Amino acid sequence: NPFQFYLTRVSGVKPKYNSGALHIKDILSPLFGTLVSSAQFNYCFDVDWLVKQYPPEFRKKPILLVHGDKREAKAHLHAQAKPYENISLCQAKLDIAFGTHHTKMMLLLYEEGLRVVIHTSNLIHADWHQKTQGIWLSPLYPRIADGTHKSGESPTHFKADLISYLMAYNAPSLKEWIDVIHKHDLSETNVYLIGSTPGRFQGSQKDNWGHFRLKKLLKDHASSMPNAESWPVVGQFSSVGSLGADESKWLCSEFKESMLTLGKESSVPLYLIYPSVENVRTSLEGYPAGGSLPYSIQTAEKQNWLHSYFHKWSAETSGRSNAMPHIKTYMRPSPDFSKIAWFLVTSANLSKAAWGALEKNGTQLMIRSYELGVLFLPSAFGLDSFKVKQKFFAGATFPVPYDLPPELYGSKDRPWIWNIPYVKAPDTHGNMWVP
Ligand SMILES: O=C(O)c1c[nH]c2c(S(=O)(=O)F)cccc2c1=O
Ligand SMILES: *S(=O)(=O)c1cccc2c(=O)c(C(=O)O)c[nH]c12
Ligand SMILES: *S(=O)(=O)c1cccc2c(=O)c(C(=O)O)c[nH]c12
Repeated sequence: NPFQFYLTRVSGVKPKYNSGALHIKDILSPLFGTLVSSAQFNYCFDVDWLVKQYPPEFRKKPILLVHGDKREAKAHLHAQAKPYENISLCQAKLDIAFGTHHTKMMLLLYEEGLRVVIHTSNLIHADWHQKTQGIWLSPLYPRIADGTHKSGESPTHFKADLISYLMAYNAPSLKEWIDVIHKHDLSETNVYLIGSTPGRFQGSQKDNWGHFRLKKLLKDHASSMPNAESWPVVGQFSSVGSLGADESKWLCSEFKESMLTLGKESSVPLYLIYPSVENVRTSLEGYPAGGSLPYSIQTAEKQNWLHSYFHKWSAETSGRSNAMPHIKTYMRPSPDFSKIAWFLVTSANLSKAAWGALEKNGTQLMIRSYELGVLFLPSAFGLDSFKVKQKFFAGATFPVPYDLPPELYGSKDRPWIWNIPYVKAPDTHGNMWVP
C-alpha cells in the first residue's frame, strides 16, 4: 500500500484487526533491516522494556534516547539507562515554560540504508498493548552512491524538512544523525513533515512550524473545490488544552482558519473526537486508560462551550472502539464523509502549546513543545482526493482508523476528565476511578 500508515497491534481484538497492524517488535525486527544504531525520540520511556523490544542480536548497538525531562525526572531516566553501556541520552532544550518533548520518532540506521518511523506511542508496555496508536513507516532509504551528485530530496522536501526539525535541537548527538541523513536518498518520500519546536517565530520562520506550517502546505499543495465551506474539519486527540473563554480566542480564529485552508485563493463544521467517560469506562483498559487522556477539571470548567463540539470515540472499522486512542489525527472529509482532502497523523493534541498561538499583534507564532507528524496530500500520490475506508462495503482507500461520520455525545455523556472520581459504575476490570 502507498501510504504505509499502520495501527499498533491491540491485544484482545480478533486476528482480522491485527493482521495489518505492527508491534514495536515487528518494526525493530531483522526483516526490517540490519540495525547498526538507532535514535528513539519520545516522551515517556521504560528502558528495560525498550531494550527487550530490540532483537537479541541488536540489543548492544548504540541507542540515543531523545527526551525532554529535567531535574529529578531526568535523574530517573539516566538511572534507568545506566545499566546499558550502549545507551546515550539527549535532553531536548525546553526554554519556554510548560513545554514538553512529545515527538515520537525512530531513526533506524541499517547496514542496508536508513528508515524513519514517525508514530504516536510512548516507549512503555501499556502504549502498545490495548490503545489505538498510529505509525508511519518510511521506505528503506538507500545510501547515496559515491560520486553521484544527488540531493536525495523528495518532491515533498522531506529530507531538508527533517534536517531542519533536527537542527532546532542544537544538539551534537543529533548533528550526527543529520550527517547520516545527508548521506541517504530520501527521494521516494511521499508525505510532508509537520513539526513543532519551541520558540517565537517571526516573518518567514512563521511558516516553518505548527499550524502555520499546516496552513502553508495546504495553501501550496492542495486545491480548493466548490462547496468547500461544506467540507468539515475533523480533529481527534487524547488531550485538551486551555483554549480560552470562547471559540473566537484560538479554536476558530487561528486553529480552524489554518486547518480550513485549501489552495492559494481566498461556516465549516468542526468535529472534535475525544473519549467520553463511557468510552473510557467500557474500554479494554478500563478507567486506567484515562491516565493517558489528560483533561483537567480546572481547565474544562472554564471552557464548557467546547464540549458541544465533542464526538465519541468509535472505531468499528478497525475493531478498535474499545482500544482508547492515543493516536492524534486531523483531516478534511467531504460533506458525506466518503472522501478526504488530506490526512494528518501527529503527536499534537488540541492545545496551543502544541500547535502554536499567535503573539505580538499576529506577527509571531509561539510554540512551547516539540511535536511531529506527517501529512498525506492527494497530490503527492497523483490523486485529487482520497477515498475513505469504512467498515461496510457493498462489493483501494485511505485507511482512516475510526468511524465516519463521528457520533455526537449524548445528553448524558461527559468528556473524560482525568482528575475527578468516577464511582457510579465499575469499569471492565471491576474498578472505580479515585484520583
Ligand atoms: O499538549 C499536551 O498534550 C499536554 C501538555 N502539557 C501537559 C502537562 S504540563 O505540565 O507540561 F503543562 C501536564 C499534563 C498533561 C499535559 C498535556 O497533555
Ligand atoms: S562528480 O561526478 O564528481 C561531478 C561531475 C561533473 C561536474 C561536477 C562538478 O561540477 C562539481 C562541482 O563541485 O562543481 C562536483 N562534481 C562534479
Ligand atoms: S506530560 O506532557 O506532562 C503528560 C503527562 C501525562 C499524560 C500525558 C498524555 O497523555 C499525553 C498525550 O498525548 O496523551 C501527553 N502528555 C502527557
